[PDB]
Amino acid sequence: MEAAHSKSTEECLAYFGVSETTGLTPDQVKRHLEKYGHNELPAEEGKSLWELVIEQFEDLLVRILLLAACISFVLAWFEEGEETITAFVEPFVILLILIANAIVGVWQERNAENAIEALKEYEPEMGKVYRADRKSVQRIKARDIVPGDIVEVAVGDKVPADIRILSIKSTTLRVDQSILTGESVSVIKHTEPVPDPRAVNQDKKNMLFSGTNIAAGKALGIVATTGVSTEIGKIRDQMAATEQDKTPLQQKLDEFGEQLSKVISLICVAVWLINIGHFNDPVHGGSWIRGAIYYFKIAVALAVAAIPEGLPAVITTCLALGTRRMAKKNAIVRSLPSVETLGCTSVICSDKTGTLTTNQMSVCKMFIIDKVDGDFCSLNEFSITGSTYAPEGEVLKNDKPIRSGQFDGLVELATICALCNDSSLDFNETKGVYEKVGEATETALTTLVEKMNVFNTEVRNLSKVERANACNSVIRQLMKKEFTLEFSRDRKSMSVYCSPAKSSRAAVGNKMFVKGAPEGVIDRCNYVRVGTTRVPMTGPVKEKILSVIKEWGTGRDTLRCLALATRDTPPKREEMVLDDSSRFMEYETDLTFVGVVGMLDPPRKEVMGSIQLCRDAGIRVIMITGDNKGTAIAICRRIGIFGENEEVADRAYTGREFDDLPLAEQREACRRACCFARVEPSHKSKIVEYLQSYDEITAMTGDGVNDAPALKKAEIGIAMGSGTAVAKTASEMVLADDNFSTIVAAVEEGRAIYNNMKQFIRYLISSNVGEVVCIFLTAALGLPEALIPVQLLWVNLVTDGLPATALGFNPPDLDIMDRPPRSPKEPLISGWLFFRYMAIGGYVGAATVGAAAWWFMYAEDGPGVTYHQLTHFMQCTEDHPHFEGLDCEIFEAPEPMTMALSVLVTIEMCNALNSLSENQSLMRMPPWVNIWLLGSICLSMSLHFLILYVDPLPMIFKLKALDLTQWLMVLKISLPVIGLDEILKFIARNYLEG
Ligand SMILES: Nc1ncnc2c1ncn2[C@@H]1O[C@H](COP(=O)(O)OP(=O)(O)CP(=O)(O)O)[C@@H](O)[C@H]1O
Ligand SMILES: [Ca+2]
Ligand SMILES: [Ca+2]
Ligand SMILES: [Ca+2]
Ligand SMILES: [K+]
Repeated sequence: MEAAHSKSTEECLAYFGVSETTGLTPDQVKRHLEKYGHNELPAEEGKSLWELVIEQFEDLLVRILLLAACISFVLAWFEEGEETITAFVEPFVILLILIANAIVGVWQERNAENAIEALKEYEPEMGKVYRADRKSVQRIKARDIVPGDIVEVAVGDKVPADIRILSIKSTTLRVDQSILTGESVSVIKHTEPVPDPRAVNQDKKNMLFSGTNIAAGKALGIVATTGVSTEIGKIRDQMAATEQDKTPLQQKLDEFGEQLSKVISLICVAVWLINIGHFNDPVHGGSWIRGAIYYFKIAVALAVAAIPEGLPAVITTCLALGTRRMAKKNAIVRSLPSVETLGCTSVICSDKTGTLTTNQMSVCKMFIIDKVDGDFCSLNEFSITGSTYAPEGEVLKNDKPIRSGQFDGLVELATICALCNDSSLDFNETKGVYEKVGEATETALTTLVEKMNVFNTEVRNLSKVERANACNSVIRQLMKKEFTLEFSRDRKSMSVYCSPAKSSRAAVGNKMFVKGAPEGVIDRCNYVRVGTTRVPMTGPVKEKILSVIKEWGTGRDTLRCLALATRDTPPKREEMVLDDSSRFMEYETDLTFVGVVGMLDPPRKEVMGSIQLCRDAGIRVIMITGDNKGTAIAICRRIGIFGENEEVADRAYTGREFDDLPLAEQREACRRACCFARVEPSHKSKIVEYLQSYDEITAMTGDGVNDAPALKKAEIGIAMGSGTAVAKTASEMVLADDNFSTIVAAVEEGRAIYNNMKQFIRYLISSNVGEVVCIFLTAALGLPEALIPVQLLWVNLVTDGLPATALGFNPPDLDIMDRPPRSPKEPLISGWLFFRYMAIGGYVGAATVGAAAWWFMYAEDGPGVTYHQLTHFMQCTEDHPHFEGLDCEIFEAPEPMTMALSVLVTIEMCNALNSLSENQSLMRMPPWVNIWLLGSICLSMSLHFLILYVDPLPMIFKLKALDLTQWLMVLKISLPVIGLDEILKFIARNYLEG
């Protein structure tokens, strides 16, 4: 623990007793661990309490059913309701369905949190340190960092601990501290003390805070605090729920449920008025109150029955489920809406290097000049074996291994690769593999240098740890690096200013060593080095060099290329201003060309496939990269973005060609082109923005800081697990896998969630419309009543709970990934689907009324009132308007009513079987494609049998039905509802639209 941004850099080193360049000793690390513990927060636990989660009773349609239960609990406390205990049952036929859905949602939520926590904890965060046991920097688990050690951070990195800055290697250091300070744009740092002890974080301009991101630059620091003492460590618990709101589709279904309240309300108030007449009837003594209280109970029960009380939970669930499924594919969802949004994406923009490609670079080819004689220019080309970062391989010329030191050009070439380089190698002792520290492109040069061994340095007798940077160090010992002009994407090159080492010859000349995109670099060369010699750049020499670059980048290896140059006579340091990055290009002029290196960088295995799937799902894939256009077009071909011969003259563009276009033309180019190359970070963002101007849902995939703006602009930003912390911070999803296949899976999951939300609604609407159609069909046709308040509450508990919820576990449709993407502003409910809600709701309305009627008429066990119903119910007591007074009251027989109640349950459970797929037949999508549904159905049917046959219960709900023959008819009236939808599905299937 050091308490000061306010002590000097010397004082900090001395406090911890550390040598700035070596780092802590093994024993020091031992002590510091003991005294300071591991660099991690304890928390890591809790989050949502079991009870906290349970409270999604907080919704809308749930509060309605909630209150409804209150009243049925209060109407019951007044000793009445119609039948004593039957009124205390009511409040529980209501809560039960709420409790069921609550349990499911809670369970889904728990499993989700878990799966995610599993995936997040999987891959250990690493840091870079200099420690006394190793000359070059090394990577260690971030939790093993202690106060006192020398840490290295560079553009892209998450700052691993609270660090006091020692040394800024770049000309500036910019940092993203939003997570801590709310400071929206990156901020500049220095290494000078900040006197004020009580200084607020924003003024700690010589400190790097754990959890912030290096936006730009490279720095060396010493760790002040770790773990909980960390600036962001103190503030973990605090903060009043920075957790946001809900998803578009969620607010949509929500809004939709909002207006269903209105309608159901009205239909209910209606039911009350429609029946304000039967208020005096003998059934409730005709009391001038007992009649309206009953029908008010009928309306309320009809309401609780009509309201899709489960809709809120099923969204929550399908969501928690998609997150869980994605977690299983090693995708981390940082933002809930991302799966649904991905669901209707029409365009996937994608970075090339490290995203479409593995970013495992190896220098496999190189050249320098050989002869220059007038229009004749010849190169010395070489090949290099070893594909990994291991310093193991050969330099081949003409199939014979050569001693690089033999060629003065290679000596210089390796010198440049070694000095103009912000990366290094670190040998992982446990994995037994050489790993990069820093950027792949640079590390590839490091391993190259080790392979070239141009000064014939003795390395055979070195450990694998030492062997990793041995020849590079040799070069470093030979030239002092005064300073570095950081790589920048406008100039697309990078520089180092160096002086001869021992200062023994303090004027044999200073040099700058330059490396960069070949086109820019070759343009700024005026000389060409030939061995130890120098001759002027000419057309022929340049054409030669460029064409071999073209050859390599377009050939079967699709080589990523770089030019290497030296500035033989650099400006005086004093004439050089380090303040403005924009003057670096001029400093990097009048160059001598030395050579080119060509890098191998294999495409990911799963990409070509994923793209085909996008193509099938109507999804466009665009490659966007800073790399040369040649290599980018070639790669696109290799992975299927472009055909192997496809003309691409106006389907591929460099940033410059794209800028040369009018705005209108740029927008258009984005609609046809699929390869954008040598484009800056601003270009990436613009392209995405253009796609969005066609009101399209755009995804962006990337890994590097040049991608963060586009990543933030897209609808869904997807970062690679292997990429920069900056790219991850700007994303909604992270592929911890680095597996590009997952993107397509996410799309499909998001497509499936929508479809499940759909069938759920279709089931509730078409069914509940039916129930309401019943109450109005009998009351209008002038029949005995079909149902009673509690009977209503029961078809509710049994047809609107788990059978509905279960549809959320529907399997994806057969063609789900073979249609195009749904426009996001598609009316939630199609014009045709509404007719389908009615055709079904109608059969349900008229099948449940026909059942009670059939009992009164065609039913043997029942009376034989025979067609016309004898017409009315004017009889009542003993023989009234005498039209065959053979039976007294019959109506008020539980039988006709229990009958309808059982066609209702049965026929609802029947057309939930229609809700496995929008338009697919039960033929291609059989009932057993969703087992969860079949279980729920059995649960309800069986629950319905209980109520009917367990002796005390039928009294509470109204007496039973002859197993043998009654059911035969219920089942005979109900089964057709499957036949009816199956005609409807066929209609919209055999004729297709949507
Ligand atoms: N460290 C470095 N020093 C010098 N030149 C570099 C460099 N890193 C990259 N370059 C060159 O600059 C060019 C532009 O880099 P930029 O980062 O925009 O793209 P990229 O091609 O490296 C990444 P991607 O394919 O994801 O877009 C690279 O293609 C390469 O030629
Ligand atoms: Ca309901
Ligand atoms: Ca990249
Ligand atoms: Ca229902
Ligand atoms: K975004």
